[PDB]
Amino acid sequence: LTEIEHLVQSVCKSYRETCQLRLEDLLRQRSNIFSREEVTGYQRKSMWEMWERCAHHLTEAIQYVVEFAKRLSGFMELCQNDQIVLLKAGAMEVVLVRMCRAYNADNRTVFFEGKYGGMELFRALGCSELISSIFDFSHSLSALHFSEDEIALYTALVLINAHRPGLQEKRKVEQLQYNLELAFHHHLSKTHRQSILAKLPPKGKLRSLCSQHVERLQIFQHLHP
Ligand SMILES: Cc1c(C(F)(F)F)nc(-c2ccc(Cl)o2)n1-c1c(Cl)ccc(N2CC(C(=O)O)C2)c1Cl
Ligand SMILES: Cc1c(C(F)(F)F)nc(-c2ccc(Cl)o2)n1-c1c(Cl)ccc(N2CC(C(=O)O)C2)c1Cl
Repeated sequence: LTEIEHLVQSVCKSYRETCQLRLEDLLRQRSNIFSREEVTGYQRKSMWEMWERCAHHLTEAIQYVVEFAKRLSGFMELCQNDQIVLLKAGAMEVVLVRMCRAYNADNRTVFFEGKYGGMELFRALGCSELISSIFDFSHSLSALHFSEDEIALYTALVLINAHRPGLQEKRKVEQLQYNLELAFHHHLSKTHRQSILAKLPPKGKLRSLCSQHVERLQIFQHLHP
């Protein structure tokens, strides 16, 4: 009951130490929305510049996930090859999940470069379908009203996934996965939140979305290296 409770707190500590922005701030900033003139300003940027901006922000967000993983008890006990495979396959998925905190379902806006703005902010990039999908995903995750501890445990499980192709110690990643699943379950029971298990996105949906994402990202990169 303490080995589990300590694991839960280890994941929560690691998450807290590695998220960029406080939930309190993001909710506070909800009134601070981009003006029409400011939105137009973003829409008038070249695709090259918007891509440079976004790629930079995503590189940063991914770096925090690497840090999150380094502080996850058990992650660093895996062999380096497996660490890398998990990070390569899961970090962007974690970033996508983390972002639901910065998404406002009331007006379908996201916190971006200091203010809240809608889908249309990213028009210069010319991939409305992908962006719209990212917004839809965020919207449905935001309906769950994830707690900070729930985000920590859920994103830990996004990352520690034994089904990633390329693992050399699959059984050891399984052990960490199952311990985290039990920790998640234990924690939801104590908070009377077991209902959210019935409400989580189908695991493939997150893979699917981030595959579409990486597909477009590889197009961006071979356009502007
Ligand atoms: C693995 C890794 C490491 C670490 F910890 F291992 F040094 N640091 C980063 C990192 C920091 C900032 C960014 Cl951006 O990435 N990554 C990392 C990650 Cl988390 C995700 C994807 C990729 N990609 C997609 C490409 C591929 O699929 O080959 C390479 C990489 Cl390199
Ligand atoms: C514009 C874009 C692209 C694309 F299509 F250009 F690749 N991908 C994403 C993305 C989000 C999560 C993942 Cl995973 O990918 N965005 C995007 C979106 Cl839709 C919304 C907000 C933000 N940001 C950076 C800030 C933050 O770090 O919270 C707010 C970004 Cl970068």
